[PDB]
Amino acid sequence: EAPNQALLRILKETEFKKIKVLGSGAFGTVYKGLWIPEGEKVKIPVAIKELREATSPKANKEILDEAYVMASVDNPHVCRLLGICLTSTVQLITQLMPFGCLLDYVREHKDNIGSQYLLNWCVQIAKGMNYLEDRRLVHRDLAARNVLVKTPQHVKITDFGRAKLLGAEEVPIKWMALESILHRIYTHQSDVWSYGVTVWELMTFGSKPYDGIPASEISSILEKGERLPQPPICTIDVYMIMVKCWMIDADSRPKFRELIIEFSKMARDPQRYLVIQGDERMHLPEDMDDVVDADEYLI
Ligand SMILES: *CCC(=O)Nc1ccc(CN(C(=O)Nc2c(Cl)c(OC)cc(OC)c2Cl)c2cc(Nc3ccc(N4CCN(C)CC4)cc3)ncn2)cc1
Repeated sequence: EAPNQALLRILKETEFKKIKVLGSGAFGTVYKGLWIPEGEKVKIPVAIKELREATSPKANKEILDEAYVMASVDNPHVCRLLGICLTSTVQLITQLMPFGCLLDYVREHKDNIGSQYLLNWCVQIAKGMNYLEDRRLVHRDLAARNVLVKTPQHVKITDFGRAKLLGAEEVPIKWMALESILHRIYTHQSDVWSYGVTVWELMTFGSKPYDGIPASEISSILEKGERLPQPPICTIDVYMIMVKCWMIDADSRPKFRELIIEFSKMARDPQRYLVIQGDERMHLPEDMDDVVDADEYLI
């Protein structure tokens, strides 16, 4: 019933300079790059995604209707759209997240990740999801891979390719609630499950969930009542929370609002809840003169 008032911005190819490739695909390629508004006299670090010059007519809509979604969100913990460019290929411009994949990050720095950092991440992702909740929105594919590191302190949620309005009608599996796997049913509560799994990924420094098992069986497994194991670093209090997420009755599952709160609690005495060897001996980090961050651009 509410009207989507989101502004969608068109940019000119001359306002942005592609610098280097971050990802490549049959679908297209994504560039680390910069964008300079014509008036603005500010440089903004962007990720530019450009569909391959050959364009699939079905394919093109595919990305627009993603940009439609991104455009509709404004949040600290949600990767916002900067704009799009109607070049012969259509180019999509979002905010650059320099450290990239959270999944990768924790794999690359498993030795260096503070207990506090993880708890911080957990919250932040909960703040993210509780926002998508508020905006009546269901991510439908939450995973460690789909969270992006702007800076170690800050992460933002991403890849709402599958996002749908709650109750709307129209496969990781491992991250997907049981309700979903049998019934293709999705809810915020369904997302809470995939949140649980996400936390597990982090608390195991980026380990594969259910490693070994073909995704086929999982459905049965969960009926039996089995879930993932408690990670080594995890106190029962943290694990206990993850488990709550994995209940079959989704009304028993916690609310992203609650999770924010509970991890926020634990955020304050990190070492009370995560045991990491040498916790307090760990720390994580051409002409960038006029450069500014997107989060700092709000016309
Ligand atoms: C670990 C899995 C992974 O790398 N996922 C992943 C990698 C790279 C990108 C590129 N980015 C991106 O696609 N953003 C983006 C865009 Cl452009 C659109 O347009 C539709 C939509 C959505 O959401 C659907 C998203 Cl997320 C991207 C990346 C970054 N930062 C970034 C920096 C570096 C790296 N990187 C990869 C790993 N090597 C080792 C180091 C460099 C990755 C990402 N910021 C903004 N967009 C997307 C997803």
